Amino acid sequence: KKYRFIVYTGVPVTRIMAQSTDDAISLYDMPSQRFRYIEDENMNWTNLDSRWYSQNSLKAIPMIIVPVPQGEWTVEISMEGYQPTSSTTDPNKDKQDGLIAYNDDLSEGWNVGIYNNVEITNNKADNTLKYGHPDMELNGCHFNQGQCLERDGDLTCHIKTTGDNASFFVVGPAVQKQSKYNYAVSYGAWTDRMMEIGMIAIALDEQGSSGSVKTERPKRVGHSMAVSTWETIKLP
Amino acid sequence: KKYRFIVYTGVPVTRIMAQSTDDAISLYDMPSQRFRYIEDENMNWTNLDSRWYSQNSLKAIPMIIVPVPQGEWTVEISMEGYQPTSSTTDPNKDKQDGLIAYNDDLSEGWNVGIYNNVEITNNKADNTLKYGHPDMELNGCHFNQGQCLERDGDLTCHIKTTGDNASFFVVGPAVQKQSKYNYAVSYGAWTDRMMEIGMIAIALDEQGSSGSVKTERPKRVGHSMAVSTWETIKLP
Repeated sequence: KKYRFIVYTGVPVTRIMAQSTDDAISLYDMPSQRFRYIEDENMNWTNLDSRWYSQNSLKAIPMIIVPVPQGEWTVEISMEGYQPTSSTTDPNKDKQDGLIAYNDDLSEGWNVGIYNNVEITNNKADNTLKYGHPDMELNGCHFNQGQCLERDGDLTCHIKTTGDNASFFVVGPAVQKQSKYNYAVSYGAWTDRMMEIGMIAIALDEQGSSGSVKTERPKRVGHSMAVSTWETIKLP
Repeated sequence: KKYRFIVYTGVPVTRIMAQSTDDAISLYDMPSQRFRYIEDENMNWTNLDSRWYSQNSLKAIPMIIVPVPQGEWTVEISMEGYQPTSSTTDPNKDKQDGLIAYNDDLSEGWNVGIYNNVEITNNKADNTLKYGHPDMELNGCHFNQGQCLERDGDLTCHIKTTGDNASFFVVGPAVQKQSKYNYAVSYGAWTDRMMEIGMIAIALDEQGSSGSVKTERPKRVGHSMAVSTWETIKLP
């Protein structure tokens, strides 16, 4: 009779290696990601498993594994994709030194799939992008080969668990490794950077019936028209 | 007795004039701001009034006026300041051409004040920043004089209406006009740009007792420790 309502919010990050704006970047294995878990107005931190869904020498797709308690759920997710790169060395430790851009393939974007013991139905995955002006230059590099500064997602789906240890995964747009997407400031030596993946907010509303209201965020402006799909992503 | 819970969310924008990154910018009068109003899972668009709270030769502080229904309210606001610039014309209207940077003055950040027929108590206006790296270059200019890309706020207060048609206002960090903060792409002529002010999310919780789900805004990557401002802003 009383329906559960669970929220996860987090800003996943990962470590990269970058030399010059003319060089491809390398990627560390993804770390576990600190998310805030909220249910019944008790609040705690949790680490969500994350890894590369796929990786090759051109790109890697990030994935985050989200546990689902047994039940039937309406799942609502917002994702604000932006990859600023930042130094790890003083006195410039937390200062943004550039970004890694996305491509403009909205079919390779924010979506969900089955990780364990869930069925995902009635999906609607929306994806948008933000381009750069043809004269804009960041660290000596232009944005005229499809490079996008931001890739946003808005997703709603229906998730039914089929046992214990149930989870779905969220994939993001690909982390591009080729040099045309690398706008991290150039150094003469390979230099580690921290790279944000984006802001992710997840709500699990049991049978869409908890009635729970919360504060919200607006959709970013300047973004393209959305490409939408009902398809989900298959586990590789 | 039903305790109301009201949310406003929007990304205010305003029009500027900019020529080359070596020139200062000019600020037009602020327009009305499109916000979403959310109460009892019922959503509508509304235009909030905005204007420059103050302006001197170097900078201007924006203000946005927020209606408050009769009663007593606990107020929670999150603000994510980022000022990307873009053309007002075709093509490129949706393409980011650059940004206007902030200074690192955390004594001048997001805050609230009385607009009409409210008393504001228990104000705590927290402010953070994110620097650009001195070596980063955007549109021919470096971040080597303390320029900040982002200025975020987290505010709580208590608002009690003391008359009809009550409202408070939100101020933001200073919009800097000097050339060293101008990273909008260079044009040969003075050219109008749209400039975002930032993401604002306001929650009004009647007597703090609606039972809304309390989340917390994820602290964006690389932001400074918060500096608190206690006094509210006074109208001239």
